[PDB]
Amino acid sequence: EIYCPAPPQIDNGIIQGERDHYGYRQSVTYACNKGFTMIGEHSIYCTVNNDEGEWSGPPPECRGC
Repeated sequence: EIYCPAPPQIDNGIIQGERDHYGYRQSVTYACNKGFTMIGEHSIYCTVNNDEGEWSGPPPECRGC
């Protein structure tokens, strides 16, 4: 099983129930902290190409206020 690199953390937001390992097509969901507005995708998933794991795209951003 190919594993993606650890999902990226974001400023003023969290990963909902982060797992130890992420495999093909497994997804990580983000949530912004109280007072912050999410701008971007609510979640990203593990893409697997040429035997290397890679996240589908960048994590969302949490902008304040």
